[PDB]
Amino acid sequence: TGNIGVLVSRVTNPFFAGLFDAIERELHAHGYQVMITQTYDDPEAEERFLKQLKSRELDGVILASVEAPDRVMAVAKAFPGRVVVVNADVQIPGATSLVLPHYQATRDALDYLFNQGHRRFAYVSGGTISGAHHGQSRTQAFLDFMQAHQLLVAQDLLFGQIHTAKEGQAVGKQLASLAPNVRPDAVFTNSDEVAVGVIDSLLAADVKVPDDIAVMGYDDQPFAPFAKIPLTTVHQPVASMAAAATHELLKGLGRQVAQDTQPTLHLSLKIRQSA
Amino acid sequence: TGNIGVLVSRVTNPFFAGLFDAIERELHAHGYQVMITQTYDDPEAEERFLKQLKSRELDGVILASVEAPDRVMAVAKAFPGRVVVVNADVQIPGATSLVLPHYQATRDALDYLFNQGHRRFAYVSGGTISGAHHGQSRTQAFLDFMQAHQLLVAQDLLFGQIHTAKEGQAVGKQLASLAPNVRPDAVFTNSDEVAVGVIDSLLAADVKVPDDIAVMGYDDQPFAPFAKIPLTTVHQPVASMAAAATHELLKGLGRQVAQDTQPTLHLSLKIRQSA
Ligand SMILES: OC[C@H]1O[C@@](CO)(O[C@H]2O[C@H](CO)[C@@H](O)[C@H](O)[C@H]2O)[C@@H](O)[C@@H]1O
Ligand SMILES: OC[C@H]1O[C@@](CO)(O[C@H]2O[C@H](CO)[C@@H](O)[C@H](O)[C@H]2O)[C@@H](O)[C@@H]1O
Ligand code: NA
Ligand code: NA
Repeated sequence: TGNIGVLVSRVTNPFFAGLFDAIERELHAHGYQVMITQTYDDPEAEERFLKQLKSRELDGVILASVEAPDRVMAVAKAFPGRVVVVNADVQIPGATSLVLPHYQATRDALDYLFNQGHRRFAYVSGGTISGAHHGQSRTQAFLDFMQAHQLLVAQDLLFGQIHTAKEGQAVGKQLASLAPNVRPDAVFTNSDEVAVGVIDSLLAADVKVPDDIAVMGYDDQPFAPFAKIPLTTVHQPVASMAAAATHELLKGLGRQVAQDTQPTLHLSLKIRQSA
Repeated sequence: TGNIGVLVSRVTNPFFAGLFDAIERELHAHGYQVMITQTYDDPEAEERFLKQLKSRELDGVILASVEAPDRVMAVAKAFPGRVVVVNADVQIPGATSLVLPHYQATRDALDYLFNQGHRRFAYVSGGTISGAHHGQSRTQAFLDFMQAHQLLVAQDLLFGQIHTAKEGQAVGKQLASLAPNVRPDAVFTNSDEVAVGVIDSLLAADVKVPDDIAVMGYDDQPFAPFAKIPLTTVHQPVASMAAAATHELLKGLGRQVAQDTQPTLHLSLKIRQSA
Protein backbone atom coordinates (compact mmCIF):
# COMPACT_ATOMS: atom_id res chain seq x y z
CA THR A 1 0.00 0.00 0.00
CA GLY A 2 1.84 2.90 -1.61
CA ASN A 3 1.17 6.43 -2.94
CA ILE A 4 -2.13 7.68 -4.35
CA GLY A 5 -2.66 11.04 -6.07
CA VAL A 6 -5.79 13.13 -6.12
CA LEU A 7 -6.33 15.80 -8.77
CA VAL A 8 -8.67 18.74 -8.41
CA SER A 9 -8.93 22.19 -9.99
CA ARG A 10 -8.47 24.23 -6.74
CA VAL A 11 -7.77 23.19 -3.17
CA THR A 12 -9.18 26.43 -1.70
CA ASN A 13 -12.60 25.30 -3.00
CA PRO A 14 -14.01 23.79 0.24
CA PHE A 15 -15.87 21.18 -1.79
CA PHE A 16 -12.57 19.81 -3.09
CA ALA A 17 -10.82 20.11 0.27
CA GLY A 18 -13.64 18.14 1.88
CA LEU A 19 -13.70 15.50 -0.86
CA PHE A 20 -9.94 15.08 -0.53
CA ASP A 21 -10.19 14.79 3.26
CA ALA A 22 -12.80 12.02 3.09
CA ILE A 23 -10.81 10.08 0.46
CA GLU A 24 -7.53 10.56 2.27
CA ARG A 25 -8.80 9.37 5.69
CA GLU A 26 -10.13 6.16 4.15
CA LEU A 27 -7.10 5.47 2.03
CA HIS A 28 -4.86 6.27 4.99
CA ALA A 29 -6.71 3.65 7.05
CA HIS A 30 -5.80 1.17 4.28
CA GLY A 31 -2.16 2.03 4.50
CA TYR A 32 -1.78 4.51 1.64
CA GLN A 33 -0.12 7.91 1.53
CA VAL A 34 -2.28 10.36 -0.41
CA MET A 35 -1.23 13.62 -2.00
CA ILE A 36 -3.33 16.26 -3.81
CA THR A 37 -2.41 18.57 -6.69
CA GLN A 38 -4.43 21.37 -8.21
CA THR A 39 -4.68 22.21 -11.91
CA TYR A 40 -6.40 25.60 -12.16
CA ASP A 41 -7.95 24.06 -15.30
CA ASP A 42 -4.61 23.74 -17.04
CA PRO A 43 -4.44 20.62 -19.15
CA GLU A 44 -0.67 20.71 -18.87
CA ALA A 45 -0.96 20.35 -15.10
CA GLU A 46 -3.24 17.35 -15.55
CA GLU A 47 -0.80 15.77 -17.99
CA ARG A 48 2.15 16.38 -15.62
CA PHE A 49 0.24 14.79 -12.72
CA LEU A 50 -0.58 11.73 -14.86
CA LYS A 51 3.11 11.31 -15.67
CA GLN A 52 3.49 10.36 -12.05
CA LEU A 53 1.30 7.37 -12.59
CA LYS A 54 2.99 6.61 -15.96
CA SER A 55 6.39 6.55 -14.22
CA ARG A 56 4.96 4.42 -11.31
CA GLU A 57 5.69 7.06 -8.68
CA LEU A 58 2.01 6.59 -7.86
CA ASP A 59 0.01 3.36 -7.51
CA GLY A 60 -3.22 5.04 -8.54
CA VAL A 61 -5.06 8.32 -9.04
CA ILE A 62 -8.48 9.77 -8.34
CA LEU A 63 -9.46 12.72 -10.57
CA ALA A 64 -12.30 14.91 -9.33
CA SER A 65 -11.88 17.21 -12.32
CA VAL A 66 -10.90 16.46 -15.87
CA GLU A 67 -9.43 18.80 -18.51
CA ALA A 68 -8.56 16.49 -21.41
CA PRO A 69 -10.74 13.38 -21.42
CA ASP A 70 -8.89 11.74 -24.30
CA ARG A 71 -5.54 12.12 -22.45
CA VAL A 72 -6.99 10.65 -19.26
CA MET A 73 -8.44 7.79 -21.31
CA ALA A 74 -5.11 6.88 -22.84
CA VAL A 75 -3.52 6.74 -19.39
CA ALA A 76 -6.40 4.73 -17.93
CA LYS A 77 -6.23 2.19 -20.74
CA ALA A 78 -2.46 1.75 -20.20
CA PHE A 79 -2.95 1.50 -16.40
CA PRO A 80 -6.09 -0.56 -15.88
CA GLY A 81 -7.55 -0.39 -12.36
CA ARG A 82 -5.40 2.60 -11.41
CA VAL A 83 -7.42 5.64 -12.63
CA VAL A 84 -10.75 6.55 -11.05
CA VAL A 85 -12.80 9.60 -12.07
CA VAL A 86 -15.36 11.03 -9.59
CA ASN A 87 -17.97 13.72 -10.10
CA ALA A 88 -16.45 15.21 -13.26
CA ASP A 89 -19.60 14.86 -15.41
CA VAL A 90 -17.72 12.50 -17.73
CA GLN A 91 -17.32 8.75 -18.23
CA ILE A 92 -13.70 8.04 -19.23
CA PRO A 93 -13.22 4.68 -21.04
CA GLY A 94 -10.71 2.52 -19.14
CA ALA A 95 -11.36 4.34 -15.80
CA THR A 96 -14.14 3.59 -13.41
CA SER A 97 -16.13 6.82 -13.61
CA LEU A 98 -18.71 8.05 -11.13
CA VAL A 99 -21.20 10.64 -12.41
CA LEU A 100 -23.76 12.48 -10.30
CA PRO A 101 -26.98 13.87 -11.79
CA HIS A 102 -26.21 17.56 -11.79
CA TYR A 103 -28.56 18.30 -14.68
CA GLN A 104 -31.44 16.93 -12.60
CA ALA A 105 -30.40 18.70 -9.47
CA THR A 106 -30.04 21.98 -11.31
CA ARG A 107 -33.48 21.64 -12.95
CA ASP A 108 -34.95 20.79 -9.53
CA ALA A 109 -33.33 23.79 -7.86
CA LEU A 110 -34.47 26.13 -10.63
CA ASP A 111 -37.92 24.69 -10.32
CA TYR A 112 -37.95 25.36 -6.62
CA LEU A 113 -37.09 28.99 -7.44
CA PHE A 114 -39.76 29.32 -10.13
CA ASN A 115 -42.26 27.92 -7.60
CA GLN A 116 -41.36 30.62 -5.04
CA GLY A 117 -42.49 33.14 -7.74
CA HIS A 118 -39.13 34.09 -9.27
CA ARG A 119 -39.15 35.00 -12.98
CA ARG A 120 -36.02 37.08 -13.74
CA PHE A 121 -32.94 34.90 -13.28
CA ALA A 122 -29.25 35.56 -13.08
CA TYR A 123 -27.01 32.58 -13.83
CA VAL A 124 -23.39 32.36 -12.72
CA SER A 125 -20.93 29.76 -13.94
CA GLY A 126 -17.32 28.94 -13.30
CA GLY A 127 -16.94 28.41 -17.02
CA THR A 128 -17.30 30.47 -20.15
CA ILE A 129 -21.02 29.97 -20.71
CA SER A 130 -20.85 30.55 -24.50
CA GLY A 131 -18.21 27.83 -25.16
CA ALA A 132 -17.63 24.24 -23.96
CA HIS A 133 -17.08 24.36 -20.18
CA HIS A 134 -16.93 22.65 -16.87
CA GLY A 135 -20.36 22.53 -15.32
CA GLN A 136 -22.04 22.54 -18.78
CA SER A 137 -24.72 19.86 -17.61
CA ARG A 138 -25.80 22.66 -15.28
CA THR A 139 -25.77 25.33 -17.99
CA GLN A 140 -27.90 23.07 -20.22
CA ALA A 141 -30.28 22.52 -17.33
CA PHE A 142 -30.57 26.29 -16.91
CA LEU A 143 -31.24 26.89 -20.61
CA ASP A 144 -33.77 24.02 -20.67
CA PHE A 145 -35.50 25.40 -17.63
CA MET A 146 -35.84 28.88 -19.13
CA GLN A 147 -37.16 27.42 -22.42
CA ALA A 148 -39.68 25.19 -20.52
CA HIS A 149 -41.14 28.31 -18.84
CA GLN A 150 -40.84 30.54 -21.87
CA LEU A 151 -38.52 32.88 -19.93
CA LEU A 152 -36.28 35.09 -22.03
CA VAL A 153 -32.63 34.70 -21.08
CA ALA A 154 -31.20 38.13 -20.09
CA GLN A 155 -27.61 38.11 -21.38
CA ASP A 156 -26.74 40.96 -18.98
CA LEU A 157 -27.57 38.58 -16.03
CA LEU A 158 -25.17 35.86 -17.16
CA PHE A 159 -21.80 35.75 -15.41
CA GLY A 160 -18.99 33.48 -16.43
CA GLN A 161 -15.65 32.51 -14.95
CA ILE A 162 -16.87 33.26 -11.42
CA HIS A 163 -15.31 30.99 -8.79
CA THR A 164 -14.50 32.68 -5.52
CA ALA A 165 -16.28 34.67 -2.84
CA LYS A 166 -14.38 37.82 -3.93
CA GLU A 167 -15.61 37.29 -7.50
CA GLY A 168 -19.07 36.75 -6.11
CA GLN A 169 -18.80 40.08 -4.25
CA ALA A 170 -18.21 41.77 -7.59
CA VAL A 171 -21.26 40.08 -9.13
CA GLY A 172 -23.39 41.00 -6.17
CA LYS A 173 -22.22 44.63 -6.23
CA GLN A 174 -23.23 44.86 -9.90
CA LEU A 175 -26.63 43.24 -9.20
CA ALA A 176 -27.27 45.53 -6.23
CA SER A 177 -26.59 48.55 -8.43
CA LEU A 178 -29.52 47.70 -10.71
CA ALA A 179 -32.83 49.43 -10.81
CA PRO A 180 -35.53 47.22 -9.32
CA ASN A 181 -37.21 46.53 -12.69
CA VAL A 182 -34.02 45.03 -14.25
CA ARG A 183 -32.67 43.45 -11.05
CA PRO A 184 -33.02 39.63 -10.97
CA ASP A 185 -35.50 37.93 -8.65
CA ALA A 186 -33.08 35.06 -8.09
CA VAL A 187 -29.43 34.17 -8.70
CA PHE A 188 -28.20 30.63 -9.44
CA THR A 189 -24.60 30.87 -8.27
CA ASN A 190 -23.17 27.39 -8.98
CA SER A 191 -21.07 27.61 -5.84
CA ASP A 192 -21.46 28.32 -2.12
CA GLU A 193 -18.24 30.35 -2.24
CA VAL A 194 -19.76 32.59 -4.89
CA ALA A 195 -23.05 32.75 -3.03
CA VAL A 196 -21.45 34.02 0.19
CA GLY A 197 -19.84 36.82 -1.73
CA VAL A 198 -22.93 37.71 -3.73
CA ILE A 199 -25.04 37.86 -0.57
CA ASP A 200 -22.51 39.99 1.25
CA SER A 201 -22.57 42.65 -1.45
CA LEU A 202 -26.37 42.60 -1.65
CA LEU A 203 -26.70 43.09 2.09
CA ALA A 204 -24.08 45.88 2.03
CA ALA A 205 -26.38 47.75 -0.42
CA ASP A 206 -29.53 47.13 1.68
CA VAL A 207 -30.88 44.67 -0.85
CA LYS A 208 -32.95 42.10 0.99
CA VAL A 209 -32.09 38.40 0.67
CA PRO A 210 -34.27 36.56 -0.19
CA ASP A 211 -37.10 39.11 -0.40
CA ASP A 212 -35.54 41.32 -3.06
CA ILE A 213 -33.10 38.78 -4.54
CA ALA A 214 -33.03 35.04 -3.68
CA VAL A 215 -29.60 33.41 -3.82
CA MET A 216 -29.15 29.63 -4.54
CA GLY A 217 -25.83 28.11 -3.58
CA TYR A 218 -24.27 24.91 -4.79
CA ASP A 219 -22.49 22.10 -2.87
CA ASP A 220 -23.57 22.52 0.79
CA GLN A 221 -20.04 23.35 1.85
CA PRO A 222 -19.06 23.40 5.55
CA PHE A 223 -19.71 27.13 5.95
CA ALA A 224 -23.11 27.05 4.18
CA PRO A 225 -25.29 26.67 7.35
CA PHE A 226 -23.14 29.29 9.07
CA ALA A 227 -23.46 31.97 6.46
CA LYS A 228 -24.90 35.40 7.29
CA ILE A 229 -28.02 34.32 5.47
CA PRO A 230 -27.80 30.50 5.84
CA LEU A 231 -27.55 29.06 2.33
CA THR A 232 -30.24 27.37 0.42
CA THR A 233 -28.12 25.12 -1.79
CA VAL A 234 -27.70 21.84 -3.67
CA HIS A 235 -26.16 19.31 -1.36
CA GLN A 236 -23.45 17.09 -2.73
CA PRO A 237 -22.88 13.78 -0.89
CA VAL A 238 -19.18 14.32 -0.29
CA ALA A 239 -18.66 11.47 2.19
CA SER A 240 -20.62 8.94 0.08
CA MET A 241 -18.91 9.82 -3.22
CA ALA A 242 -15.52 9.73 -1.49
CA ALA A 243 -16.24 6.23 -0.17
CA ALA A 244 -17.43 5.12 -3.59
CA ALA A 245 -14.38 6.50 -5.37
CA THR A 246 -12.05 5.02 -2.80
CA HIS A 247 -13.65 1.61 -3.07
CA GLU A 248 -13.47 1.61 -6.87
CA LEU A 249 -9.76 2.44 -6.66
CA LEU A 250 -9.02 -0.15 -4.02
CA LYS A 251 -10.91 -2.79 -6.04
CA GLY A 252 -8.87 -1.88 -9.11
CA LEU A 253 -5.66 -2.12 -7.14
CA GLY A 254 -6.62 -5.66 -5.92
CA ARG A 255 -7.00 -4.51 -2.44
CA GLN A 256 -10.69 -4.86 -1.91
CA VAL A 257 -13.30 -7.46 -2.91
CA ALA A 258 -16.30 -6.49 -5.07
CA GLN A 259 -19.40 -5.59 -3.19
CA ASP A 260 -22.90 -6.48 -4.34
CA THR A 261 -24.14 -3.29 -2.65
CA GLN A 262 -23.99 -0.06 -4.65
CA PRO A 263 -25.60 2.78 -2.77
CA THR A 264 -26.79 5.46 -5.19
CA LEU A 265 -25.12 8.89 -4.92
CA HIS A 266 -27.95 11.45 -4.46
CA LEU A 267 -27.92 15.22 -4.87
CA SER A 268 -30.49 16.93 -2.67
CA LEU A 269 -31.91 20.39 -2.28
CA LYS A 270 -31.10 21.86 1.13
CA ILE A 271 -33.51 24.69 2.02
CA ARG A 272 -32.31 27.27 4.49
CA GLN A 273 -32.77 31.06 4.39
CA SER A 274 -31.08 32.52 1.30
CA ALA A 275 -33.73 31.23 -1.13
CA THR B 1 12.28 22.10 -11.82
CA GLY B 2 10.71 18.98 -10.35
CA ASN B 3 8.35 17.93 -7.51
CA ILE B 4 7.86 19.80 -4.23
CA GLY B 5 5.85 18.52 -1.26
CA VAL B 6 3.96 20.55 1.27
CA LEU B 7 3.00 19.09 4.66
CA VAL B 8 0.20 20.38 6.84
CA SER B 9 -1.95 18.90 9.61
CA ARG B 10 -5.34 19.27 7.82
CA VAL B 11 -6.27 20.50 4.35
CA THR B 12 -9.86 21.35 5.35
CA ASN B 13 -8.37 24.07 7.61
CA PRO B 14 -8.81 27.09 5.28
CA PHE B 15 -5.61 28.61 6.65
CA PHE B 16 -3.62 25.64 5.34
CA ALA B 17 -5.54 25.48 2.05
CA GLY B 18 -4.80 29.16 1.48
CA LEU B 19 -1.13 28.84 2.44
CA PHE B 20 -0.78 25.89 0.07
CA ASP B 21 -2.50 27.78 -2.75
CA ALA B 22 -0.15 30.77 -2.44
CA ILE B 23 2.95 28.54 -2.33
CA GLU B 24 1.75 26.36 -5.17
CA ARG B 25 0.94 29.24 -7.56
CA GLU B 26 4.43 30.69 -7.09
CA LEU B 27 6.25 27.40 -7.37
CA HIS B 28 4.13 26.50 -10.38
CA ALA B 29 5.24 29.73 -12.07
CA HIS B 30 8.82 28.52 -11.53
CA GLY B 31 8.14 25.24 -13.20
CA TYR B 32 7.50 22.96 -10.22
CA GLN B 33 4.72 20.49 -9.56
CA VAL B 34 3.53 20.78 -5.96
CA MET B 35 1.60 18.24 -3.94
CA ILE B 36 0.19 18.49 -0.39
CA THR B 37 -0.26 15.80 2.26
CA GLN B 38 -1.97 16.04 5.61
CA THR B 39 -0.79 14.45 8.86
CA TYR B 40 -3.63 14.80 11.36
CA ASP B 41 -0.76 15.26 13.85
CA ASP B 42 0.55 11.76 13.29
CA PRO B 43 4.31 11.65 13.46
CA GLU B 44 4.26 8.51 11.34
CA ALA B 45 2.61 10.47 8.53
CA GLU B 46 5.31 13.12 8.77
CA GLU B 47 8.03 10.47 8.67
CA ARG B 48 6.41 8.77 5.64
CA PHE B 49 6.20 12.10 3.79
CA LEU B 50 9.88 12.81 4.51
CA LYS B 51 10.81 9.44 3.03
CA GLN B 52 9.78 10.93 -0.26
CA LEU B 53 12.53 13.47 0.01
CA LYS B 54 14.98 10.82 1.33
CA SER B 55 14.29 8.66 -1.75
CA ARG B 56 14.55 11.75 -4.08
CA GLU B 57 10.96 11.46 -5.30
CA LEU B 58 10.78 15.09 -4.21
CA ASP B 59 13.28 17.91 -4.81
CA GLY B 60 12.24 19.74 -1.67
CA VAL B 61 9.61 20.12 1.04
CA ILE B 62 7.86 22.92 2.90
CA LEU B 63 6.44 21.94 6.31
CA ALA B 64 3.80 24.24 7.77
CA SER B 65 3.39 21.93 10.76
CA VAL B 66 5.90 19.81 12.59
CA GLU B 67 5.33 16.74 14.79
CA ALA B 68 8.84 15.46 15.52
CA PRO B 69 11.41 18.24 15.33
CA ASP B 70 14.38 15.93 15.83
CA ARG B 71 13.24 13.73 12.89
CA VAL B 72 12.80 16.76 10.64
CA MET B 73 16.24 17.99 11.71
CA ALA B 74 17.95 14.76 10.75
CA VAL B 75 16.36 14.90 7.29
CA ALA B 76 17.20 18.59 6.84
CA LYS B 77 20.83 18.00 7.77
CA ALA B 78 21.09 15.14 5.24
CA PHE B 79 19.32 17.24 2.56
CA PRO B 80 20.68 20.76 2.91
CA GLY B 81 18.66 23.46 1.12
CA ARG B 82 15.71 21.12 0.56
CA VAL B 83 13.65 21.42 3.81
CA VAL B 84 11.90 24.67 4.73
CA VAL B 85 9.74 25.08 7.83
CA VAL B 86 7.12 27.90 7.91
CA ASN B 87 4.97 29.12 10.78
CA ALA B 88 5.38 26.03 12.97
CA ASP B 89 6.66 27.93 16.05
CA VAL B 90 9.95 26.04 15.81
CA GLN B 91 13.44 26.60 14.39
CA ILE B 92 14.72 23.30 12.97
CA PRO B 93 18.55 23.12 12.65
CA GLY B 94 19.53 22.42 9.03
CA ALA B 95 16.22 23.84 7.65
CA THR B 96 15.51 27.46 6.98
CA SER B 97 12.76 28.12 9.52
CA LEU B 98 10.32 31.00 9.52
CA VAL B 99 8.65 31.82 12.85
CA LEU B 100 5.88 34.36 13.38
CA PRO B 101 5.32 36.07 16.74
CA HIS B 102 2.20 34.31 17.90
CA TYR B 103 2.95 34.88 21.58
CA GLN B 104 2.93 38.63 20.93
CA ALA B 105 -0.16 38.53 18.82
CA THR B 106 -2.00 36.48 21.39
CA ARG B 107 -1.01 38.82 24.23
CA ASP B 108 -2.11 41.78 22.09
CA ALA B 109 -5.47 40.20 21.28
CA LEU B 110 -6.09 39.31 24.92
CA ASP B 111 -5.17 42.82 25.86
CA TYR B 112 -7.65 44.21 23.40
CA LEU B 113 -10.30 42.05 25.10
CA PHE B 114 -9.31 43.10 28.62
CA ASN B 115 -9.53 46.72 27.43
CA GLN B 116 -13.12 46.24 26.21
CA GLY B 117 -13.93 45.31 29.86
CA HIS B 118 -13.81 41.50 29.67
CA ARG B 119 -12.68 39.68 32.83
CA ARG B 120 -13.93 36.06 32.66
CA PHE B 121 -12.17 34.27 29.81
CA ALA B 122 -12.68 31.00 28.04
CA TYR B 123 -9.65 29.65 26.19
CA VAL B 124 -9.87 27.09 23.40
CA SER B 125 -6.91 25.24 21.94
CA GLY B 126 -6.39 22.67 19.25
CA GLY B 127 -3.99 20.93 21.61
CA THR B 128 -4.15 19.31 25.00
CA ILE B 129 -3.60 22.40 27.12
CA SER B 130 -2.14 20.48 30.11
CA GLY B 131 0.65 18.75 28.09
CA ALA B 132 3.12 19.83 25.37
CA HIS B 133 1.09 20.92 22.33
CA HIS B 134 0.86 22.70 19.06
CA GLY B 135 0.01 26.33 19.62
CA GLN B 136 1.72 26.30 23.07
CA SER B 137 3.29 29.89 22.44
CA ARG B 138 -0.36 30.96 22.45
CA THR B 139 -1.24 29.00 25.58
CA GLN B 140 1.75 30.55 27.38
CA ALA B 141 0.63 33.97 26.23
CA PHE B 142 -2.83 33.27 27.66
CA LEU B 143 -1.46 32.10 31.01
CA ASP B 144 0.92 35.10 31.15
CA PHE B 145 -1.91 37.46 30.35
CA MET B 146 -4.13 36.08 33.12
CA GLN B 147 -1.24 36.25 35.64
CA ALA B 148 -0.42 39.87 34.58
CA HIS B 149 -4.02 40.90 35.40
CA GLN B 150 -4.35 38.70 38.45
CA LEU B 151 -7.25 36.83 36.79
CA LEU B 152 -7.96 33.37 38.13
CA VAL B 153 -7.97 30.77 35.38
CA ALA B 154 -11.35 28.94 35.36
CA GLN B 155 -10.51 25.33 34.46
CA ASP B 156 -14.14 24.75 33.43
CA LEU B 157 -13.67 27.41 30.65
CA LEU B 158 -10.65 25.70 29.11
CA PHE B 159 -11.31 23.58 26.02
CA GLY B 160 -8.73 21.42 24.36
CA GLN B 161 -8.51 19.48 21.13
CA ILE B 162 -11.02 21.79 19.45
CA HIS B 163 -10.37 22.25 15.73
CA THR B 164 -13.47 22.43 13.59
CA ALA B 165 -16.64 24.50 13.34
CA LYS B 166 -18.68 21.47 14.50
CA GLU B 167 -16.44 21.17 17.58
CA GLY B 168 -16.84 24.88 18.10
CA GLN B 169 -20.64 24.44 17.99
CA ALA B 170 -20.34 22.02 20.88
CA VAL B 171 -18.23 24.48 22.88
CA GLY B 172 -20.63 27.29 22.17
CA LYS B 173 -23.66 25.17 23.15
CA GLN B 174 -22.01 24.42 26.50
CA LEU B 175 -21.14 28.11 27.04
CA ALA B 176 -24.66 29.22 26.13
CA SER B 177 -26.08 26.81 28.69
CA LEU B 178 -24.30 28.61 31.54
CA ALA B 179 -25.88 30.89 34.06
CA PRO B 180 -24.87 34.49 33.40
CA ASN B 181 -22.61 34.71 36.49
CA VAL B 182 -20.38 31.76 35.38
CA ARG B 183 -20.63 32.44 31.63
CA PRO B 184 -17.41 33.90 30.12
CA ASP B 185 -17.26 37.51 28.96
CA ALA B 186 -14.99 36.54 26.08
CA VAL B 187 -13.75 33.43 24.28
CA PHE B 188 -10.29 33.11 22.70
CA THR B 189 -10.94 30.45 20.07
CA ASN B 190 -7.53 29.96 18.40
CA SER B 191 -9.25 29.43 15.06
CA ASP B 192 -11.79 31.13 12.80
CA GLU B 193 -13.33 27.71 12.08
CA VAL B 194 -13.95 27.23 15.79
CA ALA B 195 -15.18 30.78 16.16
CA VAL B 196 -17.86 30.39 13.47
CA GLY B 197 -19.20 27.36 15.27
CA VAL B 198 -19.06 28.90 18.72
CA ILE B 199 -20.92 32.00 17.52
CA ASP B 200 -23.56 29.97 15.76
CA SER B 201 -24.45 28.09 18.92
CA LEU B 202 -24.47 31.26 21.01
CA LEU B 203 -26.83 32.98 18.60
CA ALA B 204 -29.07 29.89 18.47
CA ALA B 205 -29.51 30.26 22.27
CA ASP B 206 -30.20 34.03 22.07
CA VAL B 207 -26.85 34.85 23.61
CA LYS B 208 -25.69 38.16 22.23
CA VAL B 209 -22.32 38.40 20.45
CA PRO B 210 -20.39 40.45 21.45
CA ASP B 211 -22.59 42.02 24.14
CA ASP B 212 -23.05 38.91 26.25
CA ILE B 213 -20.00 36.94 25.02
CA ALA B 214 -17.25 38.36 22.76
CA VAL B 215 -15.63 35.85 20.41
CA MET B 216 -12.00 36.29 19.12
CA GLY B 217 -11.05 34.31 16.05
CA TYR B 218 -7.62 33.42 14.79
CA ASP B 219 -6.13 33.54 11.26
CA ASP B 220 -8.42 35.88 9.26
CA GLN B 221 -9.53 33.06 7.00
CA PRO B 222 -11.43 33.77 3.76
CA PHE B 223 -14.86 33.39 5.38
CA ALA B 224 -14.03 35.57 8.41
CA PRO B 225 -15.42 38.90 7.01
CA PHE B 226 -18.46 37.01 5.73
CA ALA B 227 -19.43 35.37 8.98
CA LYS B 228 -22.85 35.93 10.54
CA ILE B 229 -21.13 38.15 13.06
CA PRO B 230 -18.03 39.26 11.05
CA LEU B 231 -14.98 37.99 12.93
CA THR B 232 -12.67 40.00 15.02
CA THR B 233 -9.51 37.92 14.63
CA VAL B 234 -5.72 37.74 14.42
CA HIS B 235 -4.68 38.16 10.84
CA GLN B 236 -1.95 35.91 9.53
CA PRO B 237 -0.04 37.19 6.46
CA VAL B 238 -0.66 34.12 4.34
CA ALA B 239 0.53 35.57 1.01
CA SER B 240 3.69 37.11 2.53
CA MET B 241 4.72 33.99 4.48
CA ALA B 242 4.06 31.85 1.40
CA ALA B 243 6.33 34.06 -0.69
CA ALA B 244 8.99 33.97 2.00
CA ALA B 245 8.87 30.19 2.34
CA THR B 246 8.91 29.73 -1.40
CA HIS B 247 11.89 32.00 -1.81
CA GLU B 248 13.86 30.24 0.92
CA LEU B 249 13.20 26.90 -0.80
CA LEU B 250 14.09 28.16 -4.23
CA LYS B 251 17.31 29.71 -2.87
CA GLY B 252 18.21 26.40 -1.25
CA LEU B 253 17.53 24.56 -4.48
CA GLY B 254 19.89 26.95 -6.39
CA ARG B 255 17.10 28.40 -8.30
CA GLN B 256 16.97 31.89 -6.94
CA VAL B 257 19.59 34.47 -5.95
CA ALA B 258 19.74 35.84 -2.39
CA GLN B 259 17.86 39.02 -1.81
CA ASP B 260 19.07 41.79 0.47
CA THR B 261 15.42 42.62 1.21
CA GLN B 262 13.69 40.68 3.99
CA PRO B 263 10.22 42.01 4.61
CA THR B 264 9.12 41.20 8.16
CA LEU B 265 6.12 38.87 8.55
CA HIS B 266 3.57 40.72 10.75
CA LEU B 267 0.55 39.40 12.64
CA SER B 268 -2.15 42.02 13.05
CA LEU B 269 -5.38 42.36 14.95
CA LYS B 270 -8.35 42.67 12.61
CA ILE B 271 -11.34 44.27 14.39
CA ARG B 272 -14.78 43.52 13.02
CA GLN B 273 -17.99 42.74 14.93
CA SER B 274 -17.57 39.55 16.97
CA ALA B 275 -15.32 41.17 19.61
O1 LIG C 1 -13.30 25.49 -8.16
C1 LIG C 1 -14.49 25.65 -8.91
C2 LIG C 1 -14.47 25.03 -10.27
O2 LIG C 1 -14.26 23.59 -10.15
C3 LIG C 1 -15.15 22.88 -11.02
C4 LIG C 1 -14.40 21.72 -11.64
O3 LIG C 1 -13.17 22.15 -12.26
O4 LIG C 1 -16.31 22.42 -10.31
C5 LIG C 1 -16.08 22.06 -8.92
O5 LIG C 1 -16.53 23.08 -8.07
C6 LIG C 1 -17.97 23.28 -8.09
C7 LIG C 1 -18.20 24.48 -7.17
O6 LIG C 1 -17.66 24.24 -5.85
C8 LIG C 1 -18.68 22.00 -7.68
O7 LIG C 1 -20.10 22.23 -7.69
C9 LIG C 1 -18.33 20.92 -8.70
O8 LIG C 1 -18.96 19.69 -8.34
C10 LIG C 1 -16.82 20.75 -8.65
O9 LIG C 1 -16.38 19.76 -9.61
C11 LIG C 1 -15.65 23.96 -11.98
O10 LIG C 1 -16.87 23.56 -12.62
C12 LIG C 1 -15.75 25.16 -11.07
O11 LIG C 1 -15.83 26.39 -11.77
O1 LIG D 1 -5.90 22.44 11.89
C1 LIG D 1 -5.71 23.08 13.13
C2 LIG D 1 -4.47 22.68 13.87
O2 LIG D 1 -3.29 22.98 13.07
C3 LIG D 1 -2.28 23.58 13.87
C4 LIG D 1 -0.93 23.03 13.46
O3 LIG D 1 -0.93 21.59 13.47
O4 LIG D 1 -2.30 25.02 13.75
C5 LIG D 1 -2.70 25.51 12.45
O5 LIG D 1 -4.03 25.95 12.47
C6 LIG D 1 -4.25 27.12 13.31
C7 LIG D 1 -5.75 27.34 13.25
O6 LIG D 1 -6.21 27.51 11.89
C8 LIG D 1 -3.39 28.28 12.83
O7 LIG D 1 -3.65 29.42 13.67
C9 LIG D 1 -1.93 27.87 12.96
O8 LIG D 1 -1.09 28.93 12.50
C10 LIG D 1 -1.75 26.65 12.07
O9 LIG D 1 -0.38 26.16 12.14
C11 LIG D 1 -2.72 23.28 15.30
O10 LIG D 1 -2.11 24.18 16.25
C12 LIG D 1 -4.23 23.40 15.18
O11 LIG D 1 -4.92 22.80 16.27
NA1 NA E 1 -38.94 38.80 -4.66
NA1 NA F 1 -20.22 41.89 28.13
